[PDB]
Amino acid sequence: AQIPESAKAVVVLSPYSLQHVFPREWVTKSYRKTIVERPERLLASSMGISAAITMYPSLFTLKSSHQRKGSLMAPHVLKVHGSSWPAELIELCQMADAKLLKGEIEVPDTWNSGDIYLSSKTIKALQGTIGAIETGVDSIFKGPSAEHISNRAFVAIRPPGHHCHYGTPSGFCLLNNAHVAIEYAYDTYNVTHVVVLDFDLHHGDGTQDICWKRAGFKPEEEPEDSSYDDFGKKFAEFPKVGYFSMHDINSFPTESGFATKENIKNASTCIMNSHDLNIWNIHLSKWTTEEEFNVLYRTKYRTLFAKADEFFRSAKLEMNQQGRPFKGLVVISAGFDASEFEQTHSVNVPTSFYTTFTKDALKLAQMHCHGKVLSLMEGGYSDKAICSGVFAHLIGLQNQDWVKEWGSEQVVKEIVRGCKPAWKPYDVIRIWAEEVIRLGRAMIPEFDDIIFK
Amino acid sequence: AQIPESAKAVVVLSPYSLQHVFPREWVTKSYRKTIVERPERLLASSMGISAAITMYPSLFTLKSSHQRKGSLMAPHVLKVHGSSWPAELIELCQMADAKLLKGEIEVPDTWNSGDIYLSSKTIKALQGTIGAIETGVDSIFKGPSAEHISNRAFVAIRPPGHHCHYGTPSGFCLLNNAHVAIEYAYDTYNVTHVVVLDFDLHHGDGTQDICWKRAGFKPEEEPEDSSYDDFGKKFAEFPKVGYFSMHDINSFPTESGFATKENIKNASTCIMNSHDLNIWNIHLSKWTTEEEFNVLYRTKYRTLFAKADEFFRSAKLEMNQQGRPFKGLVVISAGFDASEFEQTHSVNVPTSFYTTFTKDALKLAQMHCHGKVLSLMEGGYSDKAICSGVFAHLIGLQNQDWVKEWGSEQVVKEIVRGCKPAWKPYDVIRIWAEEVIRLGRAMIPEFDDIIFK
Ligand SMILES: [Zn+2]
Ligand SMILES: [Zn+2]
Repeated sequence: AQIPESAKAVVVLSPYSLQHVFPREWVTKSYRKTIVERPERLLASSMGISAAITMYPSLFTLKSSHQRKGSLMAPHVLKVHGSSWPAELIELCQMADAKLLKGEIEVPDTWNSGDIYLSSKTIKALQGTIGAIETGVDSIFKGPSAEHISNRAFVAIRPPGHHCHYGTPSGFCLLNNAHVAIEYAYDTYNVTHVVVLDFDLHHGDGTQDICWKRAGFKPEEEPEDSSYDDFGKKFAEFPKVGYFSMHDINSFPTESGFATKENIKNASTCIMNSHDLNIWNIHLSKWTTEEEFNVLYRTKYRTLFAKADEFFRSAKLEMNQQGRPFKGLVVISAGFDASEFEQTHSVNVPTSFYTTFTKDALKLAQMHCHGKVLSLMEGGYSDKAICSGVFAHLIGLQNQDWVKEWGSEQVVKEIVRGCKPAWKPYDVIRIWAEEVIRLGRAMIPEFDDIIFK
Repeated sequence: AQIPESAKAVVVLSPYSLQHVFPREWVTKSYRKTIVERPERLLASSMGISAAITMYPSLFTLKSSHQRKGSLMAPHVLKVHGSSWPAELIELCQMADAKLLKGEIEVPDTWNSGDIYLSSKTIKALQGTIGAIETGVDSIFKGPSAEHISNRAFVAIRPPGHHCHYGTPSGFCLLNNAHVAIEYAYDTYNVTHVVVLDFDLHHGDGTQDICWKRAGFKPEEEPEDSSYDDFGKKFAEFPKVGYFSMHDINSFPTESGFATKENIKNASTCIMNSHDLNIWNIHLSKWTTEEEFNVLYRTKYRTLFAKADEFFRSAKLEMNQQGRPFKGLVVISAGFDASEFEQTHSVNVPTSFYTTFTKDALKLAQMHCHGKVLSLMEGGYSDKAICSGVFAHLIGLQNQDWVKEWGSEQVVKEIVRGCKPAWKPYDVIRIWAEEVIRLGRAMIPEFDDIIFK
């Protein structure tokens, strides 16, 4: 060829993730549309993937995890979540169907049944999602020949992870995908230091909660143990994780009017290199003009990369002063619900932001991680936000330039037509869009069983 | 004259604050020197005051609160602390002496007896401190003729306030001086919006805790009430307070190795204009050269003024959109324990920082508060740190330039000689220093009863 395979970014498809679906068949079909975390999100993410590959056919490699599974008992789950939550999750799923045919809510009465659901199919879905995560990590670390190994991967998985706490699910998240990826990468490839860059509209309170666990502080779920000193702390183990988020402080999990002291505090935490914590949270600002947003980016949002840069410089020093091998990774919590295209707080981001942000993540990974970048899909709910966001994210993951018209309402509207389950075709923008739609709808054959029929 | 009295900054002396003294007479005289919060701090603060007045005899006015008292039942205490803590404080003081002559600790067994003390004399001391605070506020707001009213005051009070929570004392603080000043200024002069700028080495966890109370969130001390919604929130009332701190995140109340999740979170909180909160916490950085510290100041510490500027601009908008009168105040929590001269974590500040910081506070108050600035003494414990810090702080409070040699080890060492209770005199620096010492030792006559004898 000309472009070598190692120079391409890997896109990991997760066919088992399609199986997790809202199950309560006795609700209004209008309430049913209120449920935004659904299998159709993967069809929209495939449209974004298709768009990137159509613009740049030589820059991406599609990889399906197919039937590869990870165990809910695997060490990269147990060491992230303990053994009590995984076993309770499996129990709930195994009793769900029986409850659900009696018109009963399938989750515990202490949970917000409106923001979390499960069924017996959820187990296979999560096992497959773990498989797809392992595939992503393997794609960028595995092999005898470092030169023949890709550096960047995007993993199109659901349900999302960043709201799942150490021992408690919430916000449609049953498992913290990012910390599972991190633990697998540490166990399998000796990755020692990871930064998580989270540009979802929502605070990743679950990802951050588990950062506190990794610092050695006792989780709220766990019964107090003599393992912890009088301050509820013990030794912080590898891998070391730094969490860097930009999000709307007036949205979930701290929606204006519906917010607790404790969640407001976590969503506002800024601390580096102290008490075994590395956590930085920044809040989205309103803007109107293109130049207003650029000022916000250059003066406010870009500082996430500065803090993450400090994290890696400090880590290299501690490792070399101690005679230990350093190995970094940049993880992106790629959520697209802050997009201008997300369904209707006026703090949004323009579609181009996803290209810009990802390009700056590339610079960070080149300087400290030998270019290793792992992006995992998080939130993002309308067809338009997911499709346009994945598209610009992938364009930036391969260090290409965004063209403003690529994210125009006209173009995104034509692509999204292909998400309707019974889409039939019908001028330049239409011809290109139907080329994108044909590939996107074919990309996972299971779309047909789960959606088109 | 030439310089009008209104152009001078007011220095408020608090003779009753001398009476609060560590009382447990059965300890080692070495342990006794471990107790840093002591009446002698006011003698050192008088040396700094004396130094500023000797350099600039026309720029300051000394004012003693003399025997003016505020009540521990006054509204500007009850509305800051509730009625339960004030009454419990008075009870403890009234039972202390009887306990103390039996060799008993006078505070409750659930408190850290090592970081908090009281005696029967503490009540009069606190009443007088409140009186001195009222004097400071009155000095810059009271009178028929706005043109004939000073804009700036420094209040030399102890014990400090910034560690006192809503309902719980700690860190040698029995009363939150800053929020008492704020409430008095709101009750008496209709001050609606206050920024607190805190450059003490330690996080002002008490001042910040009370900011949460003012936002309408339930304090941990208070029993849950139907006054609060399901999120523990109710309506936020005037005055609106914003808290802006730079401090060492590895020092008390979050000392490295001895720190709780909850205190680490509060000491790292950054949030503006949301959930009725305005809180910004920044962490001191190590430096070695003069130019290293200047970079830290210009790129990290100065942002406190930017955030406080945003606070006032937002406040003016909300008030004018609602037809309400805005009136601002800048309060400085002036603690000097971050000084290079404080007794031995290597994050320090050069003496000149206190001039620079205060000058930037002047600019903020000129733009938004008609120049109104109220500085209240907080921490700072060695004779050298308090004397040099107050000196440079006062030099900056009157917008003068610091001269590096003014804070040289030679000069500060000569002044501090005058703090020894039996000081006798003995060349240019010595002559100037003894002029400073004579005035400083005479400034409060009660020094003689409490210290010199
Ligand atoms: Zn989300
Ligand atoms: Zn202090």
